[PDB]
Amino acid sequence: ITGTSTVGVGRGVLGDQKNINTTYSTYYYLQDNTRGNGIFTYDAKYRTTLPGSLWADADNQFFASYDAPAVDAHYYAGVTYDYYKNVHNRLSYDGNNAAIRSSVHYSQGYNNAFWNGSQMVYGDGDGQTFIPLSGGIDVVAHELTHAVTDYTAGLIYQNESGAINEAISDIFGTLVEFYANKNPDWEIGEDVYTPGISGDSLRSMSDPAKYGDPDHYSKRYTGTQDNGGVHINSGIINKAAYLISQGGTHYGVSVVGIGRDKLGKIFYRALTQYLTPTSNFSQLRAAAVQSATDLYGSTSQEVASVKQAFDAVGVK
Ligand SMILES: CC(C)C[C@H](NC(=O)CNP(=O)(O)CNC(=O)OCc1ccccc1)C(=O)O
Ligand SMILES: [Ca+2]
Ligand SMILES: [Ca+2]
Ligand SMILES: [Ca+2]
Ligand SMILES: [Ca+2]
Ligand SMILES: [Xe]
Ligand SMILES: [Xe]
Ligand SMILES: [Zn+2]
Repeated sequence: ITGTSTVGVGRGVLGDQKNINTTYSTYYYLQDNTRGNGIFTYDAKYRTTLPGSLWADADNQFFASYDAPAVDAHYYAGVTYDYYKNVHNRLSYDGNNAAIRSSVHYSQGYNNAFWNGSQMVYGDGDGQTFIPLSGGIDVVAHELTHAVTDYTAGLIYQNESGAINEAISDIFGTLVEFYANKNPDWEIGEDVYTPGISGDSLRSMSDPAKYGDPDHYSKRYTGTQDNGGVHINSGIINKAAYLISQGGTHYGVSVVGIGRDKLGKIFYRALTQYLTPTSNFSQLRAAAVQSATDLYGSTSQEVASVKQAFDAVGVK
């Protein structure tokens, strides 16, 4: 909408207060004009018609329970935009400052979030498996990273290319969580998953097997559920990424860690310069090796560590 840029205040899903960029024109809208061509947050009103209505508020104060998922979707989209701009010199998901749109309160009791090809969509959860999913910065960044992938490598959402697609979203969701530096970890979704159970998460990158996902290519899922295991076999790549960053010895193979920032550089370059819609895990290894070679040199520790990490998870 046309209006003037303002700054509202509210509380997110976890009860934390934060400032949000809004736009005033009769109402205060969840429209942040400070980033690219805008970040826009919509109310789906418990329905499944998208996007719903641009979120309007009479007073620029967002402290109602119903407001909390919108506050967090809007704020964490901003943090994710900032990560990609400041760390990778990428302007929004298309590289040309495309407007970022999100809808919250999608459906009833909806235990998921997704990128629908055009926008982010967040359920509120059923209150037992999940609380509103925009409360997780890693979840928001995971979703927005799907848009980045779709505009770049284009990894088809099935089988190995789809597991790479998933792992890229988990990797960058985690890197955004570290960038914001509030309770960061290598787990996925811990802030919104299972409010009655402490210490769990949807997936673990450091130990995928903790939540039943493979940590070695010999344990890959080969069936048809979950689009050929895209959220299952992602564990193999998530583990490789974790090892590249943090190091470790896994199935007897030792990996010298190089840190999160270099992990992010290598995988961002692989995603945007080398991967294609049909890339498989072996091709991802090659893309990551080449990316590290471009950035750090063929004799570098960084290249050696990428090779060790893929060796450790059985990907040649
Ligand atoms: C219990 C769940 C939260 C676990 C998992 N989801 C995630 O980890 C995050 N959402 P996501 O990975 O973005 C879904 N996304 C998904 O399933 O893609 C299908 C699609 C294709 C094209 C258009 C619209 C939707 C799942 O779906 O099994
Ligand atoms: Ca209000
Ligand atoms: Ca965390
Ligand atoms: Ca996390
Ligand atoms: Ca939990
Ligand atoms: Xe982005
Ligand atoms: Xe997620
Ligand atoms: Zn995903």
